[PDB]
Amino acid sequence: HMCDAFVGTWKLVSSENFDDYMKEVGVGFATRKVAGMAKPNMIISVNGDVITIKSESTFKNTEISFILGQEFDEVTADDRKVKSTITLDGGVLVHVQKWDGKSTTIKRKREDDKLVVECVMKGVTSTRVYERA
Ligand SMILES: C=CCn1c(-c2cccc(Cl)c2)n[nH]c1=S
Repeated sequence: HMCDAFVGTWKLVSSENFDDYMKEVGVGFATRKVAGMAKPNMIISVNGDVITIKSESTFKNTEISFILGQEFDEVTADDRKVKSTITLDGGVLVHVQKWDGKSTTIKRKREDDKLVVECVMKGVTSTRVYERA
């Protein structure tokens, strides 16, 4: 019953500072342009201890399945090969990605009827807001 409030189908409705976040991560020009246009749907489901987060967009489709606290391999939409660990901290899903000596943290939380995604790379934050589809 952990992540019940996250489960569902969500559509991107707003994004702030995402180009600067992608720059800080190392995403190249063309990917930033095309990725920045996309309006993904995020589909979150839970089956036992396994959480699945799917992103479907015109840019890329991605899918991760994981158990909280248990590291896994992830291929990001920008084609990084990262080692990811996702935990629940005070009701917030906290997703750390490690690659090439770098790290980024993505937090996902419920706020009113929205699902808010905060992506941080060093001093740079981007906020992406999703509503139920
Ligand atoms: C998962 C975190 C942010 N995100 C992305 C994303 C993440 C990394 C690189 C790229 Cl190109 C896109 N697409 N939709 C969201 S929300």
